[PDB]
Amino acid sequence: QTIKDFLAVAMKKWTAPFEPFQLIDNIYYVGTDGIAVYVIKTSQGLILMDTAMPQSTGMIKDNIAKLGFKVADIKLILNTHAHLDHTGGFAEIKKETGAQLVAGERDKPLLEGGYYPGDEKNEDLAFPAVKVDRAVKEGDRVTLGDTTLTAHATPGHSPGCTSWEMTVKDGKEDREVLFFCSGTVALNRLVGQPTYAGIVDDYRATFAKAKAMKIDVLLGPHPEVYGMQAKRAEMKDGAPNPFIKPGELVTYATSLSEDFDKQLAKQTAALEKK
Ligand SMILES: [O-]
Ligand SMILES: [Zn+2]
Ligand SMILES: [Zn+2]
Ligand SMILES: [Zn+2]
Repeated sequence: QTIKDFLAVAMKKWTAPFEPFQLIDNIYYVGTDGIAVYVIKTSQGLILMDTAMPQSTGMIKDNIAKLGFKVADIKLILNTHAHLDHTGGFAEIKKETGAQLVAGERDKPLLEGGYYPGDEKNEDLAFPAVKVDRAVKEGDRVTLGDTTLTAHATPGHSPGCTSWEMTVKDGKEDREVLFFCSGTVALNRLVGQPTYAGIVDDYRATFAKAKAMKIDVLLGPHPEVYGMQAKRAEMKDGAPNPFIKPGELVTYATSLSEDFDKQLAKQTAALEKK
């Protein structure tokens, strides 16, 4: 991977439009064609799950409005993980709304510094710094009105990467949703000068944890995590919700683990003196 390529994709594909929609029950998609952002409607206001690139905050706000939700009604902002493609609008929306920001405790320094871990001088991976109001750990519960999410610590992609679980209805029945935080290697260094200490063990633990979770609906911070666009095209009133696929996290985590092994081998070979 190259950082140039990460930036090129972030500026073409990840800033492109996608029409917002009700995904399941009180969870709404308001992201772009390449970065997933969600509104969760509660009885006491809105929870915003992530933002997008720093230059895309206006478009996220416009997507929220296309559903009839008010940006002013956002009470809580939750983060999956603290990289600029998910945190770019946090400072802006927090200031405009007075919302509180909730994030995994080990990502707090990243959020509060606005920098990429292990590459802290790289201005093109920086974002507007934002204060964390509540730092969460495994099992912590976050409630707004009628709605509660549970934090799961799923580190690797970032040290504080937090996957968020909540219950929704599909007709009369409960379904369990996971906003999975990301388990890609992406720009991280695994060996040599690792991006952070213990990164390899964190990824390992996260893949295993993901395969053991009982989850009906897999979501994530990029639509490619769960094949959003193909599912969206299959939505029809009266037909089963295509976002319900309870085996998907096991399949996806298996794919992530296999790619992880490839990247670890590649980076290990690249360390050899030549
Ligand atoms: O990311
Ligand atoms: Zn990331
Ligand atoms: Zn990302
Ligand atoms: Zn857990």
